[PDB]
Amino acid sequence: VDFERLASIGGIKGHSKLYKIKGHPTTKDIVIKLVPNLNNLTVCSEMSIDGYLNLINAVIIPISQSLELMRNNVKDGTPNENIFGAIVAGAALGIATAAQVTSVVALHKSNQNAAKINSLRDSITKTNQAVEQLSLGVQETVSVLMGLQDQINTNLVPKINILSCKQLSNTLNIMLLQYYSQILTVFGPNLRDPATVPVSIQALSQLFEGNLELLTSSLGISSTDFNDLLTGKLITGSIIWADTQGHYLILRVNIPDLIEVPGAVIQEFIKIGYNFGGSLWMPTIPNKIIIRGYHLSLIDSTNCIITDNSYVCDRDYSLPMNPILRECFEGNTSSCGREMVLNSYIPLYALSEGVIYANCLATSCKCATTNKPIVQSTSTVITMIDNSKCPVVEVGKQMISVGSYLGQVSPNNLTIEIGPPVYTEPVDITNQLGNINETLSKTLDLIKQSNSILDMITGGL
Amino acid sequence: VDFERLASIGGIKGHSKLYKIKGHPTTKDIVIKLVPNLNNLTVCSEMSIDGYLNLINAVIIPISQSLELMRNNVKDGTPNENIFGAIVAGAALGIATAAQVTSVVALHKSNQNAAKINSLRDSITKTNQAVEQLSLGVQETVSVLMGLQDQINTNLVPKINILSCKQLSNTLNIMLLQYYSQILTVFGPNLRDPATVPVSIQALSQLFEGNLELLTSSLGISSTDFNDLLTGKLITGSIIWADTQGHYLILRVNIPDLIEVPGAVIQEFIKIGYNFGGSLWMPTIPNKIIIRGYHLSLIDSTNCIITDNSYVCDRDYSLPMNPILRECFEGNTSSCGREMVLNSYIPLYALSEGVIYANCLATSCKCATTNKPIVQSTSTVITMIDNSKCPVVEVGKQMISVGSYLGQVSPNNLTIEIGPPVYTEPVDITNQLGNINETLSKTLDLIKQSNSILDMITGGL
Amino acid sequence: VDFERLASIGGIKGHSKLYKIKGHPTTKDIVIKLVPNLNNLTVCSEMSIDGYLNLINAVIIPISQSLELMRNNVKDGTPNENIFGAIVAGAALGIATAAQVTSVVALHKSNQNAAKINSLRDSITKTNQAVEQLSLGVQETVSVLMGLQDQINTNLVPKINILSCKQLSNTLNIMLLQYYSQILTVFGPNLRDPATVPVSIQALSQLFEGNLELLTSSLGISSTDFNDLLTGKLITGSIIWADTQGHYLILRVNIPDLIEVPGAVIQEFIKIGYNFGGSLWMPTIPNKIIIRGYHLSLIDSTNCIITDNSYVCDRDYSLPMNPILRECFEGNTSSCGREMVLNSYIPLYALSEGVIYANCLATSCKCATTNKPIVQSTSTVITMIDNSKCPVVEVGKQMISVGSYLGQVSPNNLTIEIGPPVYTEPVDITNQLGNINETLSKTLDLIKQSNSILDMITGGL
Ligand SMILES: *[C@@H]1O[C@H](CO[C@@H]2O[C@@H](C)[C@@H](O)[C@@H](O)[C@@H]2O)[C@@H](O[C@@H]2O[C@H](CO)[C@@H](O[C@@H]3O[C@H](CO)[C@@H](O)[C@H](O)[C@@H]3O)[C@H](O)[C@H]2NC(C)=O)[C@H](O)[C@H]1NC(C)=O
Ligand SMILES: *[C@@H]1O[C@H](CO[C@@H]2O[C@@H](C)[C@@H](O)[C@@H](O)[C@@H]2O)[C@@H](O[C@@H]2O[C@H](CO)[C@@H](O[C@@H]3O[C@H](CO)[C@@H](O)[C@H](O)[C@@H]3O)[C@H](O)[C@H]2NC(C)=O)[C@H](O)[C@H]1NC(C)=O
Ligand SMILES: *[C@@H]1O[C@H](CO[C@@H]2O[C@@H](C)[C@@H](O)[C@@H](O)[C@@H]2O)[C@@H](O[C@@H]2O[C@H](CO)[C@@H](O[C@@H]3O[C@H](CO)[C@@H](O)[C@H](O)[C@@H]3O)[C@H](O)[C@H]2NC(C)=O)[C@H](O)[C@H]1NC(C)=O
Ligand SMILES: *[C@@H]1O[C@H](CO)[C@@H](O[C@@H]2O[C@H](CO)[C@@H](O[C@@H]3O[C@H](CO)[C@@H](O)[C@H](O)[C@@H]3O)[C@H](O)[C@H]2NC(C)=O)[C@H](O)[C@H]1NC(C)=O
Ligand SMILES: *[C@@H]1O[C@H](CO)[C@@H](O[C@@H]2O[C@H](CO)[C@@H](O[C@@H]3O[C@H](CO)[C@@H](O)[C@H](O)[C@@H]3O)[C@H](O)[C@H]2NC(C)=O)[C@H](O)[C@H]1NC(C)=O
Ligand SMILES: *[C@@H]1O[C@H](CO)[C@@H](O[C@@H]2O[C@H](CO)[C@@H](O[C@@H]3O[C@H](CO)[C@@H](O)[C@H](O)[C@@H]3O)[C@H](O)[C@H]2NC(C)=O)[C@H](O)[C@H]1NC(C)=O
Ligand SMILES: *[C@@H]1O[C@H](CO)[C@@H](O)[C@H](O)[C@H]1NC(C)=O
Ligand SMILES: *[C@@H]1O[C@H](CO)[C@@H](O)[C@H](O)[C@H]1NC(C)=O
Ligand SMILES: *[C@@H]1O[C@H](CO)[C@@H](O)[C@H](O)[C@H]1NC(C)=O
Ligand SMILES: *[C@@H]1O[C@H](CO)[C@@H](O)[C@H](O)[C@H]1NC(C)=O
Ligand SMILES: *[C@@H]1O[C@H](CO)[C@@H](O)[C@H](O)[C@H]1NC(C)=O
Ligand SMILES: *[C@@H]1O[C@H](CO)[C@@H](O)[C@H](O)[C@H]1NC(C)=O
Ligand SMILES: *[C@@H]1O[C@H](CO)[C@@H](O)[C@H](O)[C@H]1NC(C)=O
Ligand SMILES: *[C@@H]1O[C@H](CO)[C@@H](O)[C@H](O)[C@H]1NC(C)=O
Ligand SMILES: *[C@@H]1O[C@H](CO)[C@@H](O)[C@H](O)[C@H]1NC(C)=O
Repeated sequence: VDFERLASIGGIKGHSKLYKIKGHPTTKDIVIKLVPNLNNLTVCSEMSIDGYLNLINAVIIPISQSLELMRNNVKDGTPNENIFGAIVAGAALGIATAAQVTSVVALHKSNQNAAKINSLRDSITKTNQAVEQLSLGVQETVSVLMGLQDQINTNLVPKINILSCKQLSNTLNIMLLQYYSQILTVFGPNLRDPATVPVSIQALSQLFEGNLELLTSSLGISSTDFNDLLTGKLITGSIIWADTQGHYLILRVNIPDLIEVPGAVIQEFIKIGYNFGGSLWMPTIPNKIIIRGYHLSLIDSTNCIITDNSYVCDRDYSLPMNPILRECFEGNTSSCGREMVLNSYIPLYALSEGVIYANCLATSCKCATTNKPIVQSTSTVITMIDNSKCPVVEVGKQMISVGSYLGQVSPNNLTIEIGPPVYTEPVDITNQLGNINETLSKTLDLIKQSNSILDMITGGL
Repeated sequence: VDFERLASIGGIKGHSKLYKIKGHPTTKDIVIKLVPNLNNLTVCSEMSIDGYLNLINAVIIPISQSLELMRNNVKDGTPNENIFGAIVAGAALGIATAAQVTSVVALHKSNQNAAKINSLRDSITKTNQAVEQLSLGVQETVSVLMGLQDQINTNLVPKINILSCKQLSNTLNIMLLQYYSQILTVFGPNLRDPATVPVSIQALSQLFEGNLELLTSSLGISSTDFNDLLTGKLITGSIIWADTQGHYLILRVNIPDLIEVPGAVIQEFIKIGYNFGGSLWMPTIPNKIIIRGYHLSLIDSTNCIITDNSYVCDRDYSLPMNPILRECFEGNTSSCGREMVLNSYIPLYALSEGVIYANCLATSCKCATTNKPIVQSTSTVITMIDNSKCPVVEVGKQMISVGSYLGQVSPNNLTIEIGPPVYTEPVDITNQLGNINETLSKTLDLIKQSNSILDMITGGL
Repeated sequence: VDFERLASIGGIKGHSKLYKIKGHPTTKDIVIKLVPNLNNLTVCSEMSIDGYLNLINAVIIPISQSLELMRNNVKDGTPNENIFGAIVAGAALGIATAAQVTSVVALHKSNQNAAKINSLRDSITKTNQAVEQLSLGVQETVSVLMGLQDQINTNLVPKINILSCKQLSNTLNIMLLQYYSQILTVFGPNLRDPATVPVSIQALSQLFEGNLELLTSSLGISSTDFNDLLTGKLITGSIIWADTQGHYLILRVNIPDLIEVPGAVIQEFIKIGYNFGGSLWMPTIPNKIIIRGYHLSLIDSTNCIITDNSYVCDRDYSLPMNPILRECFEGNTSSCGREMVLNSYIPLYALSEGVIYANCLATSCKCATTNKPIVQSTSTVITMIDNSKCPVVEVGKQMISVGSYLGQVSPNNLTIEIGPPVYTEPVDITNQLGNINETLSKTLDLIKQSNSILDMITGGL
């Protein structure tokens, strides 16, 4: 890539950032109960829980039936001389993708630990705090957690005899209907097929009044650096069990780990407007360029958070990049497109390494040390300003100071090649088909005329 | 549609789902009061409700003025000695669309029932619970409801003498300002024209701390099947009265009914990547195809929820399609495009009716029963695997079982007709059309060369 | 612009609205403390504030480091006869844009007032209410504000001895972790570079359970009309100080003011479907047209709120338009494109100035006073109906009265030039591009043949 030609065409090299991808995940199991455990309210609660049970039995049971029907269709057992491999039976899957088969194998792998967690059903249903721990084994533990258990241990419990019992029943019914509406939002796409559709940690934290840090601290991941603070909206978990007796869900989440792809640099660009032809134009180049061993591609930051030093993505998002745009980035300024603007929010100057790239035709350029104006050179459009011209520079309304030097060759003195204008809207490209087509039928008419005139020239002699 | 040629090019038939549209609605009236009724706080509340009244009088009154002005135009009694009905006076409406005139007719139809509800203004303003009923007639009733009437009957009421009166006044002012900010979000677009703009039930349920099931249960709709549980984010409603004395809004909502369009099947397609020309490509086909009497069209699922067995749309979204795409779907795989990728998240195998469609050039394919590798045939690109090859198949890492057979036609032996390499669907191709225009401009130069050929043609003398 | 021809092609003139821009901002200063002040809880709270302090020290300190670096970059000085200020070092700033330099100038301008506010740190840390005032000067005041200061002055405080102290500690820890999760959402992008990134007032009001009116009333903006009532999501603001001892942020916000751009009219358009060629078509025109002294442009209403009478934008959004679209709007109906639909939600009639523009080919048109059908004229496509034809018009199932007069010439007696069908598909444009491929390879072959003829027969004999 040549930055001098691309600076003369109107693109200024910005920051250089690294590239990191989530990869190599380990698994940790949590359990979520859905019916709140009340024991202080054994005096005045009536049978208000029965409506909530009839509301959630239409959600829990169709999850569990599809889960166990997905569980039957994988069977282990040795295929002859080969050792193992947990055969997924394709007779009873109908139509399935690769990720669905991977999820089926994940359930068949997690069956034993699901049974180990399910062996403590009486231990799970007896909790009476928000988040606590239970001893799973000699060194393993579960992290059972319920959002509403605090609210019927510090708000509704002290009004056990001050307030009337029917008011407690009505308030409990209102809060349970609101919470049932909260389950019916996060577990919405899961009801289609609750083995392949995962659960984001932000939507899962929406059950606890938007408390992501409680889930993160109870899970075990503890961020200590600046890059892992904004990261935390991408922990992904899936359902492995949907037990109906205690009305609870056993969930398995993946602890992320940020690996770095070797030798990849993300390059940002600043686009300014230049005055040509009596109009304001901008180059049509993408902002982000991924460079890895003199190989250029495109990425999209539609799901990736941008930190101060590196790009953190969920997964690789490398797209192929144009050979014409490859010539545009490398050497050919004529291959780079342009677009027309007239709006007022177009920047006209920028700073890079103590080097001012300024359009001095529209913005007044001066030097404070000598008090003389700076005029546009006719050979270039974007004006170099460095310390060789003047130290203190008036640009816009601003005193600025400069430094360093040009760098290899100056982009002010060489020739320029302005590319063609590029438009967008489909009526314009239908008219582009038009002025393709009249020119096309001129070329065909010239083919016919020229080929007749060949034989009156070559044939006649 | 022929699935065999489209599987040979790289598109696999997915599930088949039905199509159902909301339609034929009945109407039901609710009322929402805005001033919370306090009678327990007659000792220590001061006149803090007056600021809330002055805040909401700038909202209720300009709604009510336009609401009575839009019903002041339509008049009944068709001049026709025989024909009779409602007439909309177009000279006073100015500029209007069809739905605005339909809403004006709806208000003129609902004026009598709005007056019947307005006849119990003293009954509406005397409520002191969250949701209750009032006797509208001998068999009809209203469902008056207040969001904050629970919170100043179970939280602020018991601290009537423990806490200081100015602290209750400050807390009531903070709660009323927050609630006034909650009215100023949901009734935002309604302030422009409060007769033609409907209200979604999610935005209306945002007033009640996100409790949609409370409004669904108090309205009368009780879903009992799996399809209607996820439905309930599309119940619309419009304002019919904006009474300023009791500061309440009489609202009319439509109970939805899911009707089924006869003989329409929604079909999905799974796209896999095939290795051709030393590169990874996928065919460019839409995922969703509606089929109705051998007629193919296009739908967009941007506002339609997807259930497990059918598509539920708020309204018909049938878009036309190109005849080239019709030939691509029917017989002509040369009319189907292809696009180029190099990313890692491209699936290379899938399962359909026990038949494995796998690209064995990129993924290692083996058989467990015989332990021999499977090689790509040169006459095809996508490899078909059934029980005739081998029962247990090694794909990737997974053991899988297969079943059934080809059905009618086999993609394993058919000829290949991979079409043109179509370029980028977004605007970048126009930039290519830009240099195609530059190609045109060099053919114009060729025309200019034939402006110089026609010169030396005149040197034929 | 001629509305008769544009009504003949299928576009109906809608409402006329004004255009207003937010501009000329003055500055106000607020301070946001982060640690809630507790003094009633000196008996039973333990040291649970220490974990919250260790959580927020990772947020506060890098902001302060980046801010003091940005103050170090600017340097107050005067090279000769200068404006006695500014001066930013190019070497110390690296790579930057214009807005970042403007933000550096803003911090250097607001340093003195930041020190004046910072002189009352002991006054800032001693507050015990939600929002109160402190005397900054003889006529200036600050508006120190805390969101959770109400909730540990009316809810956790009265249960000081009824509830156990460990339950108070657990509830305080849960509330503080939830609030730390609330800081880690609004100041998310601000951690990257905390001097050039603004804070929206809606995201800032999300800390106080979505109470925008509390911030607006405590800030000083008191909107009293209908236009500025919905405005209030565009207040914005930036950070100027990040003090670590009291753990507070000093923020500077802009009080808005709406100015009017002179002589600009925003025009909407209603698009109806017309039946031509046995198909249903709509013209391809933009909805919004800005007209300013015969100068047409395009605007995008993606960030602008639409009131009843005028458009309010955060900033000017004038985009250029194609001259063929200018010919479409002025005189040429053949320059206006069209698109094909078959869906049912296409409006077929409208009303403008008491004049009915209706498509009577698809929808039945009758006159109620005379009881005769209305037939489509072959010369026109869209039927004009006024009081000269019949007063009461059956359209659809509706009575419509008409009036006023026609307006210059009718859109029914003029000729209609239907433009080209704008309908673009990637495979079709790739196929005609392959026609261009074979076309230039024909023209280059014939030009090589004609150049050989230019060589050895122009010098022949
Ligand atoms: C999930 O799997 C269990 C276990 O069945 C095993 O896996 C299946 C995929 C097949 O390969 C089976 O051959 C295999 O054993 C299924 O439970 C079984 O259900 C059937 C009915 O579908 C039961 O048969 C009944 O049993 C008693 C006999 O007294 C009577 O009530 C009836 O006459 C009837 O025969 C069967 O006992 C039961 N268990 C076993 C071990 O086979 C289960 O159906 C399956 N799928 C789902 C969707 O739940
Ligand atoms: C809504 O419609 C009502 C009904 O009147 C109808 O519309 C009018 C514009 C006329 O065309 C009528 O023929 C037609 O029935 C309007 O109510 C009218 O309001 C005006 C004031 O706006 C009243 O005039 C005043 O009323 C009292 C009468 O004691 C005195 O102060 C004055 O002497 C003065 O007349 C008028 O009485 C009243 N009723 C009628 C029958 O005209 C109303 O204006 C209209 N529009 C709106 C925006 O509400
Ligand atoms: C921000 O600015 C402060 C203030 O310093 C002033 O501005 C700088 C840009 C320079 O032009 C300074 O000359 C100018 O006074 C900087 O604080 C200064 O930091 C240095 C270290 O970088 C301190 O030096 C210390 O000196 C003694 C030596 O015995 C020891 O305590 C230490 O080992 C250390 O070397 C210096 O005292 C300090 N203060 C002043 C008034 O100069 C600061 O570094 C700068 N930048 C940042 C990123 O914070
Ligand atoms: C509401 O439910 C709670 C659940 O915690 C009951 O809490 C009770 O709290 C008391 C102290 O306030 C506990 O008594 C003491 O506990 C420890 C452990 O043995 C020890 O210091 C003493 O020996 C003494 O027993 C008590 O254990 C605990 N009870 C239970 C069942 O958890 C509270 O009583 C309930 N309220 C009502 C009205 O029942
Ligand atoms: C808050 O306001 C409400 C409503 O005005 C008041 O509710 C009242 O509650 C009392 C409870 O003692 C009810 O008393 C009734 O007494 C007899 C007992 O023989 C019997 O008829 C009932 O079972 C009932 O207990 C009273 O009817 C009820 N009032 C109404 C209008 O429903 C309440 O007093 C107020 N609270 C305060 C603190 O002022
Ligand atoms: C919890 O903190 C609050 C903070 O406000 C303490 O409030 C105290 O309120 C009482 C009245 O309830 C005040 O006493 C009286 O105030 C007025 C003067 O304004 C006057 O009537 C009397 O001369 C008398 O002073 C009191 O000033 C105020 N502050 C303090 C420090 O007591 C409340 O006491 C705290 N509770 C506990 C248990 O610490
Ligand atoms: C593009 O640049 C190369 C050198 O990098 C040069 O050889 C070639 O002629 C250029 N092509 C143009 C300007 O079309
Ligand atoms: C640019 O070219 C001019 C001559 O045209 C020369 O004086 C100047 O030094 C050049 N700048 C460089 C090589 O940086
Ligand atoms: C296409 O090329 C011609 C000839 O150089 C030029 O006049 C025209 O502006 C070009 N069009 C575009 C859209 O670049
Ligand atoms: C030129 O126009 C004709 C219709 O007159 C059309 O059939 C043909 O495809 C066009 N050729 C192009 C756009 O290259
Ligand atoms: C499309 O396929 C049919 C047979 O399925 C064939 O007759 C026809 O010629 C094909 N059309 C093309 C290749 O354009
Ligand atoms: C496909 O061709 C194979 C030979 O490669 C043959 O065995 C098989 O019967 C063919 N299937 C058809 C024509 O359906
Ligand atoms: C556009 O309209 C003008 C008159 O306003 C006319 O002279 C011109 O020929 C038209 N151009 C077309 C229809 O292409
Ligand atoms: C349209 O022309 C007809 C005659 O063809 C005439 O009757 C009618 O008044 C005209 N409309 C105008 C000039 O608005
Ligand atoms: C069309 O483009 C291809 C590459 O896309 C090129 O090799 C060829 O020369 C062009 N012409 C023809 C006739 O294929």
